[PDB]
Amino acid sequence: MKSYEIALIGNPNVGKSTIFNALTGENVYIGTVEKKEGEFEYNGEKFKVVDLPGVYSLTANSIDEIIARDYIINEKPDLVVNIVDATALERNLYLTLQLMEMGANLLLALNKMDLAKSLGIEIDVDKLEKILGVKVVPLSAAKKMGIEELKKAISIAVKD
Ligand SMILES: Nc1nc2c(ncn2[C@@H]2O[C@H](COP(=O)(O)OP(=O)(O)NP(=O)(O)O)[C@@H](O)[C@H]2O)c(=O)[nH]1
Ligand SMILES: [Mg+2]
Repeated sequence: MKSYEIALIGNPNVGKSTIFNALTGENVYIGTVEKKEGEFEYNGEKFKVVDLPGVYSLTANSIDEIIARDYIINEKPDLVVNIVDATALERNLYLTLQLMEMGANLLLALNKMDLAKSLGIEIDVDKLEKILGVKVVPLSAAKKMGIEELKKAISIAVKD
C-alpha cells in the first residue's frame, strides 16, 4: 500500500494531540505516555502521522523549536498540517508564515471552530484560503467534527 508522511505542527494548546488521537486512534485518553507517531488509512492509501512539539515560531530559541525545524528540513514531510486556533488567528499565523517561507507543502487545519462560534468570532475561510494560497480545513476536533474532511483534504494535498 502507498504511504505518505504527514507532520502536525502548531502553537501550544491548539489541539494537536486531540487531532492526532482523532486521526490515528492513538492515546484514547490523553492528558499517560503519549504516542507521537501513528497512522490512518484513507481511500486505499496510508498516512503516517507525527505530532511535532508545540512551537510559536521556527527560530532557534528552544529545544522544541530546533526539533520542529530539523524535522521539516531534513525529514521532508509530504505534507505539513499547520493546526491553528480559530480564536487566536494573528498569533498563530506567525508560525504559518515561516512554514511558507521554508517551502513546506502546507495545509491549514483551523481548529476550535465551536469556540469561535460561541464567542461570536467569524472566520471567512474562503477568503483566508484565497489570500494565503493554502487550503484551509475548518474543524472542531474535541467535538470530532470535520475530521473526515481533514483526512480528505490531506489525501489531495499530498499529491499537490
Ligand atoms: N473548544 C475547543 N477546545 C478544543 C478543541 N480541540 C482541542 N481543544 C482543547 O484545547 C486544549 C489543548 O488540547 P491539545 O490537543 O492537548 O492541544 P495541544 O496542541 O496538543 N497542546 P500542546 O502544545 O501542549 O501539546 C484542551 O483543553 C482541548 O480540550 C476544539 O476543537 N474546541
Ligand atoms: Mg499535545
